[PDB]
Amino acid sequence: KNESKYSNTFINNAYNMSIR
Repeated sequence: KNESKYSNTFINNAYNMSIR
C-alpha cells in the first residue's frame, strides 16, 4: 500500500546522471 520509489530513499529521481 503506497510504495515510494525515489532512488532507494536518497531523492532526486529523474535522470540525474545514474541516481541509485
